[PDB]
Amino acid sequence: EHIQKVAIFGGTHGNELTGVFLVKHWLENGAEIQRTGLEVKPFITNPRAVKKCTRYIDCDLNRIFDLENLGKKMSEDLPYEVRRAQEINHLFGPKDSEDSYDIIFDLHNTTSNMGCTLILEDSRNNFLIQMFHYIKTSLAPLPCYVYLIEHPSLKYATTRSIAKYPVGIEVGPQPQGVLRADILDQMRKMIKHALDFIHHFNEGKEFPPCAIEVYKIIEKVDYPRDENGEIAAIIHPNLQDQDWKPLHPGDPMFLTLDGKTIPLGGDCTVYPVFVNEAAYYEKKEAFAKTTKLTLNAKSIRC
Amino acid sequence: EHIQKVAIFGGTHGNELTGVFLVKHWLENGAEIQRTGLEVKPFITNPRAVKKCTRYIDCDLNRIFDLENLGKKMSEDLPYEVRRAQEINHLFGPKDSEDSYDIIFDLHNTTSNMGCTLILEDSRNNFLIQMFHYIKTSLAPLPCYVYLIEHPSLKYATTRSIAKYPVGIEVGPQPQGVLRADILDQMRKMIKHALDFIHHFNEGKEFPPCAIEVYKIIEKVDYPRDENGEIAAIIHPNLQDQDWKPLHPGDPMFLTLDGKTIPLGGDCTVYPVFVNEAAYYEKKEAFAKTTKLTLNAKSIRC
Ligand SMILES: [Zn+2]
Ligand SMILES: [Zn+2]
Repeated sequence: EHIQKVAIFGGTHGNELTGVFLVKHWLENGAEIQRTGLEVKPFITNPRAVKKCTRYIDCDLNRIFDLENLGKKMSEDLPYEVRRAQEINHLFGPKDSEDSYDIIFDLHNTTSNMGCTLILEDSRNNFLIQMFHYIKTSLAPLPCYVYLIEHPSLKYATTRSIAKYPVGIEVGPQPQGVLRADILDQMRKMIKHALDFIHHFNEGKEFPPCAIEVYKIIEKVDYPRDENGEIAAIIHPNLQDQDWKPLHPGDPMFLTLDGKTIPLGGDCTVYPVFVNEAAYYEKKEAFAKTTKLTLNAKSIRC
Repeated sequence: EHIQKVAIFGGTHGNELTGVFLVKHWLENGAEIQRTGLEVKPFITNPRAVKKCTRYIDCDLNRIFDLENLGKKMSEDLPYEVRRAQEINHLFGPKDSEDSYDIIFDLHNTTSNMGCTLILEDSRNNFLIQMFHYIKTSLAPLPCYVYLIEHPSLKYATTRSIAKYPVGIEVGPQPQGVLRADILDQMRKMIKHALDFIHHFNEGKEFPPCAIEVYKIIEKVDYPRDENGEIAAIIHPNLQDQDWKPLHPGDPMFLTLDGKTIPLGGDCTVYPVFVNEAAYYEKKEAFAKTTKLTLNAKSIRC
C-alpha cells in the first residue's frame, strides 16, 4: 500500500557530521532526494547539539521516543531533548497514529569500522526486509550489513521509531566531529538506493520472496575493569577494526598494558560489532556480541 | 650538562586517551619509564577534562602557559584551566626559572593520519634536534616525523613550554575518546627511545653532528565557506589521510557535495599536515600547509 510521507533526519547526535552535512545541503536544494510522485523532507533533529558539535545537550535524543517522555506535560524545566522529542513527534508523528510519517531514515556515524549498516527494528517486517535486500544488491560489491534489534518488550525509543517503517542508517569508521569524503559518499549511495526502492514499489513493481543475513545483538561485552572499576585492558589489535567478522573461542579479544592477551571463551562463534565505539565508553561497552541469522520476506507488491 | 628533572604529562586534552591511559598506569607502576640514575614523573595535567572525557572544561590548557595567564591573581572565579595552569607551573616550573623541570613530554593524539610525530618549538636547539634524530633512527623502519613551530614572537603557551627542553609527542590517527592498541604501542615505543636517549646522554656518550628533516607550518588553510560562513566543500578523498606527503599545484584538495574538485594552486609544492583534525573544525582549519626543511645540530656531549 502506497508510501506518501518520507523523512531523512540528520543531527540526532550532534557530532555525527555526515547526516548534518547532507541534510543541511538538501534543505537548500532537495533535487537529489526527490523522486517523481514522492515527497522527501530532510530535517535536523537536534539543532542545539549540532551547534555545540556535541552528542547531546541534556540527554540522548535517540533513547526517549516513548510513552514515558512523549506523554509528559510540556514545560520549560524539561530537559532540552525531551522538549525536542515532543516537537519532533508532533511534526513527523504522532508515533503509532495512522497520520504519522510512513518511512524515516535516521542518519548516524560510528567510530567503529562497520562500513554501510542498516538498522532494523522489527524482525518480522516484510516491507523493510525487502528494502534492505534491494539496497544490499545495489551497493554490491560494496559490502552492506544489517544490524537487528529485537526487544522482547516490543517497544522502541529511537527517533526514527516514529515512522510505520523506521530505518537506521549508520556508516563508519569516522571520528566524531569529523567529515570524511569517502564516508559521505557511501551514505549518499545508500540513500540513493533506498529512495529508488520506495519509488519502484510505488510504481507497482513486484518483488519475489527474498532472504537477508542479519546480526542480532545477544550481549554487550564490557572492558575488564579493576578493583576501582577502571578499564584494565583494551581491544586487542587483532580484534580492532574486525567488526562483522567471525570471532572464535580461541581468538584474542583484549590486551593488557602488561602485554597479556585475554581470549574469547564461551563455546561458539560470535560476530563482534561496534568494536571500540567512542559513545560506548561511558555506557560500559567494548563491543556487542552478535549472532548471525537469516530473515525471510514474503513477496510484496504495492 | 646533566639532565635531572623529567616529566611525562598526560591528559592535557581530556579526550586524547593514549596519554591518559599510560600516565595512569605509570602512576601505579613506573618501572617502564624509570632509568638508572633518572627520575621521571608521570602527571595528569587536566583531571576534570579527563573525568568528563572532553577536550577541556573552560579553555584549552595547551594554549595559556604564558605571562598573560600564569601571572594573574589566583582566584576561584578564574576559568578552571587557568587555575590549573598556575598549579602546574608551580609544581613543574616556574616557567623560565633555573629550577624548572629540564624535559617535559606532553602526550597527544590527533584524528589526522600523521603516525608518530615529534613537535619542536625551538628551531635552534641542538640537544632537542639530537634527541629527535635518535628517536627517528630508533623507530625506523616505522616512520616518524618532526613538526616545527616557529613563532617570530619567540613565545610559546603550551603546557610543555614550562621545561627548558619541551617535547611534544603526537600520535594519530585515533578518534577522540577511543583507545586503540596499535596507537598505544607506537607512543610507548617513542617514549622508550626518548628515555634511552636521555639516559645515554647522562652516561656521557658522544653524539656527532647530525641533521633532521622537519616540517614548519606556513599557513592554516581553511574550508571554503559559503555566504553564511558555513563549510561548503570537504577534504578531497585523495588528500584525506595523506598527511606529510607532497601536494602539488595541480592536485585535488577539496570536494563539493555537488561533486567538483577544488585544486591547490599557488605555484610550489607543499606538505599538508593535520589534514582533517577534529579539533580544528571550530578553530577554522582544514589542514596546515608546511614547508620541508633541514635542521643541523652541532655535536653534543654531557
Ligand atoms: Zn548516532
Ligand atoms: Zn592534544
